[PDB]
Amino acid sequence: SVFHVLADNNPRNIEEMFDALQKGQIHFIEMGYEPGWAALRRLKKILPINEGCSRDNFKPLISKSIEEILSNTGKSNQLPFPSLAILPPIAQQWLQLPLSANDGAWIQNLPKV
Amino acid sequence: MSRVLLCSAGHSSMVVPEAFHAVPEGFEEVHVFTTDSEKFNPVVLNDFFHSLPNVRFSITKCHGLADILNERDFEFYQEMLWQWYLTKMPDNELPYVCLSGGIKSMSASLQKAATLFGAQSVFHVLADNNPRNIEEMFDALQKGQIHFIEMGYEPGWAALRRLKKILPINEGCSRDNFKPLISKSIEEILSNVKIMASDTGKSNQLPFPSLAILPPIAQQWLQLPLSANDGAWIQNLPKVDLHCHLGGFATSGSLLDQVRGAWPRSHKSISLDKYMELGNANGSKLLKDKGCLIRQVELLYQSLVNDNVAYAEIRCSPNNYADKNKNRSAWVVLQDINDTFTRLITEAKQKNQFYCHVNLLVIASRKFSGDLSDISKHLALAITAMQQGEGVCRIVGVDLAGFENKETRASYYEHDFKAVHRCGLAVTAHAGENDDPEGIWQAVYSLHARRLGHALNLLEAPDLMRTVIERKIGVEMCPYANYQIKGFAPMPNFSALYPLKKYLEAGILVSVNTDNIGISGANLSENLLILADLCPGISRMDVLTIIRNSIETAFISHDFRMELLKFFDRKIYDVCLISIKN
Amino acid sequence: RLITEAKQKNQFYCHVNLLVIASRKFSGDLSDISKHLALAITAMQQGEGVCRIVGVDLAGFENKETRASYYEHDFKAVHRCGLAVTAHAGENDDPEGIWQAVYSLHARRLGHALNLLEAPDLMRTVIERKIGVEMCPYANYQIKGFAPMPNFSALYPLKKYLEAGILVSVNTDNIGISGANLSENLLILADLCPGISRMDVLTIIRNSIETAFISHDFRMELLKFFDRKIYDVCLISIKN
Amino acid sequence: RLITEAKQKNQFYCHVNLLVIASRKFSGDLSDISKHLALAITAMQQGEGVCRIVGVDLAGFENKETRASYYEHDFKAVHRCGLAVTAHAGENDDPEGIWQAVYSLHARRLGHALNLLEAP
Ligand SMILES: Nc1ncnc2c1ncn2[C@@H]1O[C@H](COP(=O)(O)OP(=O)(O)OP(=O)(O)O)[C@@H](O)[C@H]1O
Ligand SMILES: [Mg+2]
Ligand SMILES: [Mg+2]
Repeated sequence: SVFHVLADNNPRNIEEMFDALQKGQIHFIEMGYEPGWAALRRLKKILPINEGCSRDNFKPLISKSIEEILSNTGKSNQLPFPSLAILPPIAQQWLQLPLSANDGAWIQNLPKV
Repeated sequence: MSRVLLCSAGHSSMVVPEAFHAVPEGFEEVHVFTTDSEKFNPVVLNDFFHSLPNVRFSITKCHGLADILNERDFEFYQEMLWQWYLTKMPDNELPYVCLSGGIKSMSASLQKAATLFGAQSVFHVLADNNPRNIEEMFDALQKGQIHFIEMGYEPGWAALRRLKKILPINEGCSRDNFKPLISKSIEEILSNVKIMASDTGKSNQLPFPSLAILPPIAQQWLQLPLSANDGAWIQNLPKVDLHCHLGGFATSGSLLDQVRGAWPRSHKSISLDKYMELGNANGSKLLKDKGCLIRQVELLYQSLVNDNVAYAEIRCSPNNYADKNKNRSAWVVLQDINDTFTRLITEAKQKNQFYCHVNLLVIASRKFSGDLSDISKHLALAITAMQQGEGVCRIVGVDLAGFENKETRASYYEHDFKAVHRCGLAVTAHAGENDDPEGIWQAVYSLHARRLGHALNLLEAPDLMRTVIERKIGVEMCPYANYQIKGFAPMPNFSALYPLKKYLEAGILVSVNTDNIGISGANLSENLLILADLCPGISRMDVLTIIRNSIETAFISHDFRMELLKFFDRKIYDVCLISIKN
Repeated sequence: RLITEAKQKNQFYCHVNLLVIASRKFSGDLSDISKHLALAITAMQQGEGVCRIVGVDLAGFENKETRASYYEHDFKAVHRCGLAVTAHAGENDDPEGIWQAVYSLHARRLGHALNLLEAPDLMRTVIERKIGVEMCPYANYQIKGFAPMPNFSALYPLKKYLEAGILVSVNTDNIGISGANLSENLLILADLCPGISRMDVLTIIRNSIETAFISHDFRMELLKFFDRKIYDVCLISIKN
Repeated sequence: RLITEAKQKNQFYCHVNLLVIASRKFSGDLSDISKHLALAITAMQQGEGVCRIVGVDLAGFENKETRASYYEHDFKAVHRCGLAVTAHAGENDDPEGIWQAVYSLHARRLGHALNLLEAP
């Protein structure tokens, strides 16, 4: 859940915002539950803690995927398996990317005929 | 190209010119969303944009909300901002947007809108001195103090962006009688994703005609059996008519009267001779002249466009319309038909309006009495006609219609049909009235009929059913035609059950066709309607699968089939979204 | 027995069916072809079972002595009974033979058919009738040669086959001899056909489902299961 | 137009009719034979006019690999419709292909056939 906290007087001291919440001045604003993408976290396995690092080893892993989202008819409505429409857009454009050798894991997990 | 710009500004308004000058290439349309607070100063932006009249500009005001203070204020602001974003979006382009203006809540809501509906490039603007006048910001950008930050690139949900068709009929979202339909959109997407990810039995699949993003209430409505009151929805639904005869349109009425100048729900069985005589006022005796034929073509195309039919295949007899006395050969008649259809299609398409692509099928008329060379002449004419190449409207198939009795089965001219099969031309058979399973069998396997006509009695031949289902050859099942001629349940004296339901369960690619609109008096919409009482327990999902079978069975190239599938998917999604709310 | 014992424990089981190969001039007299067809139809006539006999196969050496336009009369009965035929009309076979296989044998599939790009009419009818074209990437690459093969100029035509609209399916032929199962067979497409997309691979799987000889209900269940599994795998794929 | 112009002035005019050559095209996407036959049939079916299409001709690549004993089944429509058939064969072919052309395609003319003297 992602949300926002708004205060009419913007309290500074803790007792002030405490008194504000006693009456109810602080309101709560959220735009709804965000499923995100069901599976993206193996970035933290493949990328270690990297406590010692700087701007030199900047990882643009997803940005080129984001760049190729729309920069690149058959590929548009060749969509099989109608439930792929429910699939979130980032992985859809990921599918729109060209095949690569490093997709062996997905190929093996892929149900085939 | 319309590089539309959307922004929101709070106490500071000069950021929008900064956004415009952030890209030196220059935008074309800029719109700003702002509340009705008195702290705004629109005059500076108004006079700045008046200095470049070539760039469109507009201001929209969110009435009634001076500032966001409680939950209702924020939800109303979010709904209004979403409505404005989705109403000012380019028709066929993702717009730009800058988030710098406005307070944090507007910024977050705008970014949420950009994520949901897509944007070419979301970006920011950074001012070192935070100017208040055009001159100071101009000096800053000349020096280099201007700073633009870009972080995102969002495609958005195409299904969400295809929702702007429901915007009207709301008067402008007045707080007294406002329903936040964009919140309905967000609950639809959230519910769909959550249901898909929280189950497997539901998450199997279901809709093969492709959609799967409708609200769950819409899917439940679709799964329910169709009633007789879905006429408006189904008329709004685009259809396909793969079997329609040109010569049986203006068989009676004012249409016949006006083409000469230049029922329809029966409950008694009618013989084929009476059905043919019903259209005796038109065709061979009338359409010999050019004017009547042209009027017939234009009237038929107008009716097809009126019925929202997006594609159709027309069977016409060029030899029956020829007139050697007036130097009107059959080839000339066919050329005239093709030319007028092409002209109508181009006229409809050039105005960017819905149009009905139409292809002709040359019917190899059955005579079996005299001048048996007429079949070979028809085949040669069809081959030469398809060899034209150019033209949006063309020849794609040959119809083996006529008296489908044993005297004219498919074991007669297969060696002749070798010629038509060689040139890559489709063949449509007709073996549906008073025929044996053997006849259907070698019509499928010797004539190589890529599509089959009628064949209502496949139920009693399981081997024939396996052959037709396995080979994926279609069936031209005509509801009203057999209703008038044969008749089925629940009409009196007609206790027979229509095999359309069982055909759908088996998996036969059944396509519902109108046959002759003029003679039957009922169009394709009524043809689909009659299934409500003809086949009890029929649901709208089966109607959508019928449309999918029709589009999947037609003799079209792969690319054209792809385009038609795209258009049909988009239109079906839009019409379902429109109809579910009302 | 294997399928039933795998399904009883509720695990992942590979439903499998058999194809009866009817070779040409492989053992001597050609009456062996009639014997093979009779055996295949009698076997399919079992009625009840799980792993059934979908149809027959037609395989030969190269051409001429193994042409596909010799045994139509023999094939009449077996093809009438309700089986299916997958003629090996390809691998340096002239387009006329492929035409005979499609239009006289009523073959629902064509083996390899690599050189189909030089017969525009044969192409047109193949796409117009959605005749499956089984292709083995590794096997054809090894026995014919395609770019980036050293000292080779020709390139694999799979990308153009998919763009045209042929119901192409990717297979393995002989796993042991070629030394590659389906996974690496599909993987090699990246360096065999450049520019191939992932949605194209999914459409290849869809076409493989489409051209298989199965009943309508079994096809529907297979499609539902495949779609759900495909959604799960692409959900957990962008993880890496 | 040329014939009518010559005839209007009452000069000497050469009546001209066209023969639709059905090129052999040894493989040549052999559907062109059916295309030519259909074109000739419909051209004759056009009917009205002074100059007219009278028949078809098959020739080209006269070697035995393209003899006249192949397309004897395609020539049923052209021959029932009303056209006339010509078969060029005999310059260096066997004395049996001529018999096939005469008694199968019903050819009313024999192109060349310079070796007829050796088959009484
Ligand atoms: N193959 C086609 N068949 C029919 N119409 C087509 C086809 N291709 C494009 N069109 C037309 O392209 C136009 C695109 O319209 P658009 O995407 O802007 O939706 P709209 O104008 O809001 O509503 P509508 O689709 O009814 O026009 C459609 O009107 C459609 O009639
Ligand atoms: Mg009809
Ligand atoms: Mg093999």
